[PDB]
Amino acid sequence: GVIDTSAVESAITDGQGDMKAIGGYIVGALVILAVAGLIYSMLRKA
Amino acid sequence: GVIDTSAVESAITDGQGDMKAIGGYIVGALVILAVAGLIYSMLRKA
Amino acid sequence: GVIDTSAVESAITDGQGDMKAIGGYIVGALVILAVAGLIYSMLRKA
Amino acid sequence: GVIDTSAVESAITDGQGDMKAIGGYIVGALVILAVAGLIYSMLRKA
Amino acid sequence: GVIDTSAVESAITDGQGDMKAIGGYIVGALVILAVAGLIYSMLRKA
Amino acid sequence: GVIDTSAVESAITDGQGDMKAIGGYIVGALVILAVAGLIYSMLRKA
Amino acid sequence: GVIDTSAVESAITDGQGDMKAIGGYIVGALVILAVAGLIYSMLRKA
Amino acid sequence: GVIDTSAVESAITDGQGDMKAIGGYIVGALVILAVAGLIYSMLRKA
Amino acid sequence: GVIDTSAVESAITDGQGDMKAIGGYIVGALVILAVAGLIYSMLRKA
Amino acid sequence: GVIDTSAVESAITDGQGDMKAIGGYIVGALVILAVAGLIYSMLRKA
Amino acid sequence: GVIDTSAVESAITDGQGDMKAIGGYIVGALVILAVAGLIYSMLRKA
Amino acid sequence: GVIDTSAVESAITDGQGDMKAIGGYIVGALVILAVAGLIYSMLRKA
Amino acid sequence: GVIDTSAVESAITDGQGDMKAIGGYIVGALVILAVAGLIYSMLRKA
Amino acid sequence: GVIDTSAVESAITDGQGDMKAIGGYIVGALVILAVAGLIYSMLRKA
Amino acid sequence: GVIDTSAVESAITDGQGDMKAIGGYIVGALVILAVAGLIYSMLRKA
Amino acid sequence: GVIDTSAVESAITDGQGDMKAIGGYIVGALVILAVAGLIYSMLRKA
Amino acid sequence: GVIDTSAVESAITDGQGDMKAIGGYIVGALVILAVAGLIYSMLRKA
Amino acid sequence: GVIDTSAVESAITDGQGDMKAIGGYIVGALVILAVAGLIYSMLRKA
Amino acid sequence: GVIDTSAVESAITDGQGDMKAIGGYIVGALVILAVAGLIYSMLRKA
Amino acid sequence: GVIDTSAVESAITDGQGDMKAIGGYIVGALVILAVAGLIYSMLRKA
Amino acid sequence: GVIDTSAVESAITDGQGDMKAIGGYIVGALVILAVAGLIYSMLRKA
Amino acid sequence: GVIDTSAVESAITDGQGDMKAIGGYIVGALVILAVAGLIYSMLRKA
Amino acid sequence: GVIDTSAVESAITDGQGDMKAIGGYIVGALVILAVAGLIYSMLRKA
Amino acid sequence: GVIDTSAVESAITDGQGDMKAIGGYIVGALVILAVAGLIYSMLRKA
Amino acid sequence: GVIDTSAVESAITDGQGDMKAIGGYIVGALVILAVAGLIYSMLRKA
Amino acid sequence: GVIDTSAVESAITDGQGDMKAIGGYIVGALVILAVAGLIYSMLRKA
Amino acid sequence: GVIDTSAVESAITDGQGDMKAIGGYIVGALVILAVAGLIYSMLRKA
Amino acid sequence: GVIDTSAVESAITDGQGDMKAIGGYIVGALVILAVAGLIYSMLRKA
Amino acid sequence: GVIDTSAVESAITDGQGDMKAIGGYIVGALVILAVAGLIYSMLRKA
Amino acid sequence: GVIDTSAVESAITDGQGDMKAIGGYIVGALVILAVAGLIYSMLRKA
Amino acid sequence: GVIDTSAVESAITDGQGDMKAIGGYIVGALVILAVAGLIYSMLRKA
Amino acid sequence: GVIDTSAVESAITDGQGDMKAIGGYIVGALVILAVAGLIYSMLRKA
Amino acid sequence: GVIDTSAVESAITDGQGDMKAIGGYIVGALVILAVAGLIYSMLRKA
Amino acid sequence: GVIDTSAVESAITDGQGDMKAIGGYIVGALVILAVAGLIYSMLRKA
Amino acid sequence: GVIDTSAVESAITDGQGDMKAIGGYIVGALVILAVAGLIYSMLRKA
Repeated sequence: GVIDTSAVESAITDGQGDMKAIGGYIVGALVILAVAGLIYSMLRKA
Repeated sequence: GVIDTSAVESAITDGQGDMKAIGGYIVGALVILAVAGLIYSMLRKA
Repeated sequence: GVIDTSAVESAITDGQGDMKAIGGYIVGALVILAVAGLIYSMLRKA
Repeated sequence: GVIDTSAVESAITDGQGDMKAIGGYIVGALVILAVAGLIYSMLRKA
Repeated sequence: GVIDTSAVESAITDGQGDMKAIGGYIVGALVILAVAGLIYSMLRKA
Repeated sequence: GVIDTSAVESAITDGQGDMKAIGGYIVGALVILAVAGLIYSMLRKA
Repeated sequence: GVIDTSAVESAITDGQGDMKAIGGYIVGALVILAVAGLIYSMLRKA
Repeated sequence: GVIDTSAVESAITDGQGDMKAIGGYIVGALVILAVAGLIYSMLRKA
Repeated sequence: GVIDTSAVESAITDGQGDMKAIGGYIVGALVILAVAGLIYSMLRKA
Repeated sequence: GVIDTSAVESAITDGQGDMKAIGGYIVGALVILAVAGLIYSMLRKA
Repeated sequence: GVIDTSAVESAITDGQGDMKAIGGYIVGALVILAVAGLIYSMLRKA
Repeated sequence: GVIDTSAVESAITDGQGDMKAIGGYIVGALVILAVAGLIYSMLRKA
Repeated sequence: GVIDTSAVESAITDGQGDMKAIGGYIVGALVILAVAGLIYSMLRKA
Repeated sequence: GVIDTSAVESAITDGQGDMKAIGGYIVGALVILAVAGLIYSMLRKA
Repeated sequence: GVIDTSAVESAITDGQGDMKAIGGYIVGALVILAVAGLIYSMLRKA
Repeated sequence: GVIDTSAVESAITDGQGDMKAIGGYIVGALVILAVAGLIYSMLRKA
Repeated sequence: GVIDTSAVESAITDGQGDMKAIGGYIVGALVILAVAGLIYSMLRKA
Repeated sequence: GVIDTSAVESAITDGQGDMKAIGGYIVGALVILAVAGLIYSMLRKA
Repeated sequence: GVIDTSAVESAITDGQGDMKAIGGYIVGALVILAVAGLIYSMLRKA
Repeated sequence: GVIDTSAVESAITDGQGDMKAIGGYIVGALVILAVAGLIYSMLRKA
Repeated sequence: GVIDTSAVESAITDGQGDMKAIGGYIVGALVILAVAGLIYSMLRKA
Repeated sequence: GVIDTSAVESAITDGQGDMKAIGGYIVGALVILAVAGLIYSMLRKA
Repeated sequence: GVIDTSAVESAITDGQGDMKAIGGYIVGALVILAVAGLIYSMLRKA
Repeated sequence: GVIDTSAVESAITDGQGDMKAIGGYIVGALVILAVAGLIYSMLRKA
Repeated sequence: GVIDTSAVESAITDGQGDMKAIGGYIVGALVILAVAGLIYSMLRKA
Repeated sequence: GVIDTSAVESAITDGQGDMKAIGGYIVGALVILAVAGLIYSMLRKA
Repeated sequence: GVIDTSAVESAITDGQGDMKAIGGYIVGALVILAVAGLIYSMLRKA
Repeated sequence: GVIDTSAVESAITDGQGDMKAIGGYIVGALVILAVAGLIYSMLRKA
Repeated sequence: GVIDTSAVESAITDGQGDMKAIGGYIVGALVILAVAGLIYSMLRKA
Repeated sequence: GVIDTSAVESAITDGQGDMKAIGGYIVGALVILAVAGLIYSMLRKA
Repeated sequence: GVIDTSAVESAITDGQGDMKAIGGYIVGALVILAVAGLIYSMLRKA
Repeated sequence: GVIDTSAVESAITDGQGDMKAIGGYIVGALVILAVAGLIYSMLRKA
Repeated sequence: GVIDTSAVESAITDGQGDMKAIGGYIVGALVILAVAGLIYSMLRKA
Repeated sequence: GVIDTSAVESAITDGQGDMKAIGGYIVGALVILAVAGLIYSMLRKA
Repeated sequence: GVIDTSAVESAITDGQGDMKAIGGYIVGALVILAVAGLIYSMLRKA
């Protein structure tokens, strides 16, 4: 019921927190990747 | 009987309340996820 | 006997009343659930 | 949840670390390539 | 992660090694070519 | 990688070998040409 | 009869109390589960 | 009843404890996986 | 419960161990591939 | 788990073996190609 | 794996065979060309 | 592969055939040219 | 039964409403993505 | 018995009515979903 | 006794009649359900 | 349902926002690339 | 979402920075090349 | 990104170094050529 | 039993009917998609 | 007892009959589905 | 008493007979079911 | 079932409609692209 | 569906707009290039 | 889209700017060359 | 019990029979698909 | 009592026998299935 | 079971039929494409 | 299945139609290009 | 498909239009060039 | 009564003992399963 | 109870044994698959 | 359990057998492809 | 399994057959192309 | 597969046909060019 | 293909037409030149 469903809101809140964080750090890797492929393209090219 | 069945309406009401709330916050996480995968796609891509 | 069995009809009547009512409100929750899972699917997806 | 999502940050961190490193060394090869093609161009030319 | 990404550095290292080597030997050919065209130019000329 | 890149050295080696050889024989023709034009010049002249 | 049926109200009261409590703590586990599956999804994904 | 329902809280507590722990270690594997696929992507790529 | 959840930690531990190992050896292949494509590029090129 | 993950190491090992081998023989073709284009260049030229 | 990778060696072998052959016959044409341009040069000249 | 590379030999063969032929007929023109310039030189001269 | 099944129609109606809406906004992102990749292609190209 | 079993037919009838109706409206959502994923695919693609 | 047991046959007969009838109409609903889930699957899918 | 689907609109909105932004900055790089290749072409050329 | 997409702007910014820089230094080589071919032209010429 | 792009500057630097050097030595040959044609002109002339 | 199972045949029949129909119309979209990607390929290409 | 148990055999017989029949017609739908997804795959693909 | 209890053995015997028989034929249906679900799985799948 | 499957036809119809439309407008861009690359080729060329 | 597919038309429209614009400005550069090479040709020539 | 495509116009603008500038300065060299060959012609001549 | 469990063996036997058969024919389609994609690749390619 | 409970052991024994047998043959089907899906995967793939 | 599995063979048969057919017609397009790119190459070239 | 696969033939037919048409008109441009480069060659030449 | 492929004809038409036009104006320059070299030849000569 | 209820505690104690034990060993299997699916995922993947 | 729960340990033990074994052999297939896709990639590539 | 899990080993064995075989024959095609693209490259080239 | 995997060998066999055939005929075109460019070179030249 | 690969032979056949034809007509132009340059040489000369 | 290759013949035809025409008019100039140099020779001479 109602109140208990307030706590649902809470844990779901943390959960959303984490998700956006980790999803964040993966993005870190992707950036390093993406960018390393930009350098690889620089060699290919020139 | 009838009246008692009015209270059934009531608790079922709270219950529906919670459900839509929590289902809500999970959606919070999913959004952070979804979106972090959009960034991951941004690296993959570029 | 007969008449008494008319009242049986009556209480069974209320009883059917309640049942369909509560069964109703549970459906309320289920809808909120169902629907929150539709949003969760929206994140999973996109 | 929250804290666990701090560690997500951490491994994603190493991951980004590696990525930028390897992406680095590939760039090493590309440079040697690129440059060897510059010499090949020097012969073609002259 | 981190360490594994140290080995990435290593193989990428050899890879750069080879590249600059082969790119080297191709240059050998190019030189012989280039130079044989210098002789051809010597006949054309004189 | 490294070793494989030793063989690169090898084939590039033969390749340089050929190049300087053929470039050689073309020079043979050029010499005969060059020289036949020297005779043509001898007639023009005298 | 009536009064005795007041105590029925009472024990049923505690009973409802417990139920909502335990049902609570199970939810604790489920959250840890749910959430650990969210991390597992994070690896699968990225 | 009430008290007994306090212990429900307790075991459900441990249970939540474990869940988040194991869910944890699975995440360990997933990370190693995820990350090994990042290296595989590094080869594919370069 | 708690303790049992310590063992969860343990097997999940081995599991993470393996994962990072195999993910490793696949990387071995990828490197040989990647690198063989670097040689193929060397021929294409020169 | 652990041991099984030792065998992962093993097959991944063979796999890396093959890869570097085949990638090798393709290089054979590329060399013949590359080199035949060097002769074609010799005609174009002279 | 290993053995299968022996056959890779084999087909790559034929492939290298062909390549050097065809690259050969093209060279035939180039020679006829090259040489016909040497005659054209003989007319231009004299 | 091998056999297919026998046909490469064949078409390259015709190709060389043509080349030497046409290169031939151009030489025809060049001769008429060359020679007409020899007559022009005869007038200039005398 | 029948009437209750009219309300099913109703909530399913809203549900369809939302779905098409959100599915909409995701499309917004996709467009921005798609289009940003069109610009990336413009650089690659020119 | 028989007649009463005629009414069984009747309520089961409404019930089938509802079912096909609601099942209907859910389909509404699914269509909006399905279709929104078709647009998402349109962005991914182009 | 015997005859009375003939009537047992009779009412049991009607009873079987009803049963198969109602069981019938429930099947009606189930079909509408089943089938609505087939459409839901059609959206999920496409 | 409906309202919740208004928020879907909202997050999808931000999401589209980001996408077009990042897709933007990648374009920044591409421009610098594109343009650096225009200079490289200027040297090649002259 | 929005903010995260501000950081996208940032890394894409550095990325553009690098690109224009490296693209720069390649231009350095090209200039030395270009110019060395201008000297080669000076000899050819005179 | 930025720093990595500092190293781009560096290798591009060496590269420019080499280029201007080799382009240099070719000029050496060209000078010897040019000049030998000046002597050839001296004979033609006188 | 038997007969009732004849009707099973019937509804399953319609069901198969629908399925092949809808599956049909989805194919309609896919064709328009597929084909629009063929045009996109036509631009990419030319 | 025995004989009555012969009739058990009989109704169970019809029952098996129906089951295999209906299970049949559902298969009809599944085939139409399956197959429509094969066409959808044909568009996706081409 | 004893003998009468021999007949108990007898009827219980038939009874066991029937039971295993009917239980048999139900199994017939279950098999047809089970198996029809295997086909349904075949469509789902493919 | 049947009729419902007529509507499947309908929405799938719109869906095909859209698809061919959007796929259309993307083609618009591609044409502008394609064509702008034709102009770029005109400069490269002349 | 249909309408949504009208907006597809719209964004694809802008997209085509941009494309033809940028493709335009690149053409600007190409013209300046092309033309600067015409001047370079003027020096070479005269 | 549209606006973003205004910036495309802008960078393409600078790009055209540079191009015409550099193409300019190369022309400077060409003029000095051209002209130095005019002096060389003056000596040859007189 | 035992014997009845012999028949279990039997039906399970047929069942395995079918499965491998159908799984077979699906493979038929897949082959035609697979192969048609090989032709599509042949066009893409050449 | 005791002895009778020895026979319990016996029938339970057969029962276990059957179970493991049938469970066996189902596994037969599953294998054929599993494996047919492996072939389907082979087509999908290649 | 067995027979039913004969029909599996049958539908899978048609399915394979279609697949190879459609896969066919796509090949038609690819050929027209492929070939139109051969003409485009003819213009590029000459 | 079969028939549906006849329509596959049909759309694939149109598709091939278009392809060869457009591929056609691109060829139109290429011809105008090709030919304009023939005129450019006429000026270069004379 | 067909009609859409009529528009392909149309844009390809304009495209051919432009091409022949621009290719035209370049020819304008070439003529002025060609001709200015004819005057330069007039001075050289006389 | 009381004491007897102490023994209830005792057997319930053993019972809890067993339960946690067996539940344990099942977990053993699940781990082997889980983990074997992790390897299967390793092949799928790589 | 306790002891019986020792045997639970035992069968669960075998069960874990099997699981890890079979999960093993499936891995065998996956390896052959994985690896055959590595060869397919070798052809695609070269 | 154990033994049954020996047979798991067996079928998984065949399965691995097939996989490596088919994966084999696909490689056959890929080789023919790969190689036909090598010839196509031979024409492109020469 | 094994045998089925013999047929895999078979279809893969045909597939390899086709591939080498078509790859063949494309080579036909390439030869005609290649060779027509040899004639174009003959005109350019002479 | 095999037969389909006979048609590959066929279209590749036409394709080779065209190629040699067009390559032909281009040669027509080249001849007119070549020859017009022979006349230009006649004026230059005399 | 074939027919399309008839049109290749056609445009190549016009192209040859033009070429011989323009090559013609250039010859006009050359004649005027040639001849004006004949007059210049007349003055030199006398």
